[PDB]
Amino acid sequence: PRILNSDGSSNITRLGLWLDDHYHDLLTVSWPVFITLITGLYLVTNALFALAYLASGDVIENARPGSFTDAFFFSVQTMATIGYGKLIPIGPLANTLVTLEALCGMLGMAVAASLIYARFTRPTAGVLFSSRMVISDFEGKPTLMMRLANLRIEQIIEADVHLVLVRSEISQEGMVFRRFHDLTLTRSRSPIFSLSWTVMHPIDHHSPIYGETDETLRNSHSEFLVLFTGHHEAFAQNVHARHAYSSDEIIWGGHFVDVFTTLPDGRRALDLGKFHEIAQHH
Amino acid sequence: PRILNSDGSSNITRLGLWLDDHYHDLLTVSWPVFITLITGLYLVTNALFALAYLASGDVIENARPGSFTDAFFFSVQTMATIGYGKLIPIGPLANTLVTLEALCGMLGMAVAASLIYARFTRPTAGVLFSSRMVISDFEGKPTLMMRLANLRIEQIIEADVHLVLVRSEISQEGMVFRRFHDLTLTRSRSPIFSLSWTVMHPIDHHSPIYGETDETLRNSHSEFLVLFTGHHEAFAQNVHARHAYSSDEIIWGGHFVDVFTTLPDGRRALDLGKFHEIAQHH
Amino acid sequence: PRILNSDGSSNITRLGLWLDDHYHDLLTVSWPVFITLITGLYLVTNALFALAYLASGDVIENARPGSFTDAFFFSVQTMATIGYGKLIPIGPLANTLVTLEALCGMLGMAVAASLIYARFTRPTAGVLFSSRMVISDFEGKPTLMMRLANLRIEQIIEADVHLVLVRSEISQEGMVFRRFHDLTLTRSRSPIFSLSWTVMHPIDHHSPIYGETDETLRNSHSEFLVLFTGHHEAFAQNVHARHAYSSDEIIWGGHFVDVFTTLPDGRRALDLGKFHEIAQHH
Amino acid sequence: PRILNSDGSSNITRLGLWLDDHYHDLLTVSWPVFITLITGLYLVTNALFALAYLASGDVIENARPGSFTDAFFFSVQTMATIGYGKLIPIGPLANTLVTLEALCGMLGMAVAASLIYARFTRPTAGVLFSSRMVISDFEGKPTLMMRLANLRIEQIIEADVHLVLVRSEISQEGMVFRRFHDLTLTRSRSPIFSLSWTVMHPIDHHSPIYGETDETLRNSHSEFLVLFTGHHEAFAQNVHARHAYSSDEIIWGGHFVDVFTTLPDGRRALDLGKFHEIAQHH
Ligand SMILES: CCCCCCCC
Ligand SMILES: CCCCCCCC
Ligand SMILES: CCCCCCCC
Ligand SMILES: CCCCCCCC
Ligand SMILES: [K+]
Ligand SMILES: [K+]
Ligand SMILES: [K+]
Ligand SMILES: [K+]
Ligand SMILES: [K+]
Ligand SMILES: [K+]
Ligand SMILES: [K+]
Ligand SMILES: [K+]
Ligand SMILES: [K+]
Ligand SMILES: [K+]
Ligand SMILES: [K+]
Ligand SMILES: [K+]
Ligand SMILES: [K+]
Repeated sequence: PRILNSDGSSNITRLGLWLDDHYHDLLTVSWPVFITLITGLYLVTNALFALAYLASGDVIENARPGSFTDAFFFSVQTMATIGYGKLIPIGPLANTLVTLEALCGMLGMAVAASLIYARFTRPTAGVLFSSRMVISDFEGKPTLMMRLANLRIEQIIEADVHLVLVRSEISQEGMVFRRFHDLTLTRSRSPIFSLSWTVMHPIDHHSPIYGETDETLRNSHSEFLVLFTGHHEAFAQNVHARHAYSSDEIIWGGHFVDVFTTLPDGRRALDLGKFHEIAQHH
Repeated sequence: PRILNSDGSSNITRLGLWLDDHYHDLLTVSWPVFITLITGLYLVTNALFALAYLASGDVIENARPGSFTDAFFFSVQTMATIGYGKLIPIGPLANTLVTLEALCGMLGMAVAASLIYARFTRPTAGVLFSSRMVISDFEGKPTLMMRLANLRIEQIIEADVHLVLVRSEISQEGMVFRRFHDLTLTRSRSPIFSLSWTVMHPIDHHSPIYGETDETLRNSHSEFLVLFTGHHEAFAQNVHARHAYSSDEIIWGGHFVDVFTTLPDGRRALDLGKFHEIAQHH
Repeated sequence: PRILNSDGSSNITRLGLWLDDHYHDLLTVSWPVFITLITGLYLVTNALFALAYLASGDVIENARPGSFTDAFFFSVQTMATIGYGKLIPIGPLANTLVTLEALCGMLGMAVAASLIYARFTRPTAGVLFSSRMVISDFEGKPTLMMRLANLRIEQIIEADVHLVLVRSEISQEGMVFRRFHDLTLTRSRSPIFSLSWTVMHPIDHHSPIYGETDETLRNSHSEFLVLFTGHHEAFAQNVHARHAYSSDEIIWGGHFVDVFTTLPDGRRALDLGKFHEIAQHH
Repeated sequence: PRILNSDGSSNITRLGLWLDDHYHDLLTVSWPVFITLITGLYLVTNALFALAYLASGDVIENARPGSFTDAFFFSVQTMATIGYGKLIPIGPLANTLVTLEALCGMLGMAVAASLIYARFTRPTAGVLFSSRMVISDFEGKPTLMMRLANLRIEQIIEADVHLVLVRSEISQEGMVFRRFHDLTLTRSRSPIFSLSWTVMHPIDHHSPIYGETDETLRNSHSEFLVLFTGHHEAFAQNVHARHAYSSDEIIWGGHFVDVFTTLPDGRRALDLGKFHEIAQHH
């Protein structure tokens, strides 16, 4: 059983300990649930105002007296500011409620618009993670590697990547805890990430996986968490992406196949079909 | 008397030295005060325009001449853009004021909407601080600890924590000042904060609390300030949270009870009911 | 003649080398100029549409034929979406222009609103700089100092300060250039800036002002640039503030008077009236 | 053939591997294509509603029965909330569709406004890169240099620059890959970038171009990538700019001509006409 999902999530059941977190909930519900809630408020509030018009007499011209249907659509046409002409307020009481309803609709529209904007303008990084990792020799040291690819043409600037080892360990006192280890990389910052980025961790005497083998990583239930962050030119916003690997997904001795190929014309090309391809010696 | 409140605020009375800070004030007033101010401008400006229509003659059809009530609701129906039909401008003077009023309402609506958005889209971190701290041995050193918990399912990426010692000290010259000490942590950056995070400060010869005891921390009036910062996936915005501890809230020899429990099914679980539980030896 | 103004600006005349920078210009013009430009577009575009209605015949009911005045206010009432009733489109040509005008007004309103929001939501740090600096002994070293004060109750988190020396220097080749020197501080990051922050630069053998005197700083035309940055809780946005000092504004041997005073009640207080006070020995 | 364009882009053909990326596409299409798509939805949705009114009978007063033209403009006047008066809904079915259409238009307007804002508020850094680089002696070491200029009066705070060497290299195993080298600079952070900034890389034993010549940089196909980032006061947003140089654009022995000149009045001036001027010895 893996403690981190492939997408970077945690696979832990939350035991624990309708308006205490209203701003969060309105942003995280699905769009159908969101559109439903907005429609609800839109109707409930109109009904309320419709009842406020009947509670002061027949103050709506060309409206069947005491008819809720005719009063509702007058509220609709008032809150929306359509103002057809047939239905119109008469009497100082109705005109004051109209004044209030218009204010209430503007304030509610601004809140709904704020939430729509906040939900809609959530960019995705468009970054692809290698399905596996590898441990092969690079510059004379065994090196843990994975790689990233930009699925869009627009570039990502000040791109950062963080490679975390997650394994169970035993302290000097004998306490069995789960520790996170920041793994030093040859390059943790790519100022302009455009195409493909091979991320490397030299396994030297300082590495927390020095001397480890395929077996020891399983016994410690080792996992590898990857976080990517950058500023996407397409959106002019920051983006991020997360991924996680299990020890079973490290191909020892593997080499990532070059995704850069030379066309017959001499043009340098990027073939992402080889992105997950790994060469093994037998 | 504590100099920092539990929530991270300062407990200092500001001796010191209605429009000099209008943007700040409009964002910091309570919602009832905010809604009240907006309603005020909404009525005052309409009244002003209503008086601008009477100051040019009876230029409102179906409106009692010189009646402010009928002129006000015409301004309302004009600023809001309802445009029922009974009340309508007549004469080039009224139609020019209508043109101005519509412009004034759009500009005011945009400012009101900007403020609403700015006030509404203020996410909260949803982070829980341990009620106490502890000082127990970890990896062979006495270690100061507290811990954090994410009260939501959505993860927080690039989470940072900063642990500051605040105590009165005496310089070589004899000046008694209050100094802030950044306390080095085993982990100050958690790339993906999902569940629980135990923060640790090894008390070695470099620590500003090396050799200190429960008594010395009180005599120096020592306090501990904690700041948390991260990027919350739920909101796609940054969040932060602050907390402060007094020396009286350090449980020497204490150990935080594990909040990770193993269910009978083998599923890993998170029980936040034990989050504030601390084990003491007697 | 000083090369940096007290507010951090540069005092250099730009020799150099109406729509090439439209987004910048619309954000930087004064509000009167901005409101004027928006009003302009609002009238010009309405006039244009008014001429588009006459160029297709008398397609406006209750409108004097060929009258521009009556056609303009119909465009106003259409672009604003008031729709009184007297003036109404007749014929497929007018109704198509109405359809276009409504689209054009919505698109223009969205751009105007975007600019209003972008201009309006520009918070100010509310930070006060000490009028002078000082060089006195602290912890056994001559230390350059200034201090900052938060003029608001809301706190600023992850506050950074940067102290830059700016002076003319001569390279080994003999080139006379103006170099910026980052001055190391005892604390460059205050995780929670609430009240007052004394910023200190120990003048040791590593400092670029080691061995300098009041005279040498003038001969080199030394200046000191200060930048402050933080995340203001009042606005939930980042803020910054800049200041610059001349050598003539360093009080050698000076000590900033404590702004923290003890009231008779035992409450700790902050008296910003002493913020610019400096003690000198004679 | 150069692998990086002068503007920092990559010159690689993407081989690869209409709604899968809708938010990205709507932000990256040209304004004519964007305005066209918005106009499309604006008409298609109105047509749909127009057909929803005919599919329930002649429920539009003063509208030719079964006429799509008259029903379309009623939808327009309803979605836009103009509400002239001639065309008006009759029957509970039409008034319910009107209620729905108004809701649909508000929701669509909010999405369109969000996209407009997101597209419009994309500031440009206004930064100028030197057309060439140089390698001359500075402080006793051969130093690689280029420089930047602020084309606007407003200052940029916390300005960062990153200089990356890009060249083909051979690992100990014999693998021919393209490596990025972060080049250490005398100053990588300018807290307040106002005028001109000469960026310098001392070529010492640590530099990856130590011992290299004009010939060796070509044989390795060396290129130099520059990224600039800062917070622009004009916009209160972050900005960035990228540039790339080829080995053919390094002027060995060159010196950038001083852009700071002394006027006859003693005022310090900035002449950006000399910004690309470089002095060579013969
Ligand atoms: C002030 C509300 C008027 C129309 C909607 C705009 C809200 C963002
Ligand atoms: C330009 C104002 C029209 C309606 C309100 C939108 C302001 C955000
Ligand atoms: C889509 C424009 C309708 C009203 C103004 C809202 C623009 C932010
Ligand atoms: C809620 C929509 C009403 C008018 C347009 C405002 C959308 C930002
Ligand atoms: K409205
Ligand atoms: K209307
Ligand atoms: K009407
Ligand atoms: K909006
Ligand atoms: K907005
Ligand atoms: K409006
Ligand atoms: K808005
Ligand atoms: K409108
Ligand atoms: K807005
Ligand atoms: K509308
Ligand atoms: K309207
Ligand atoms: K409207
Ligand atoms: K908007």
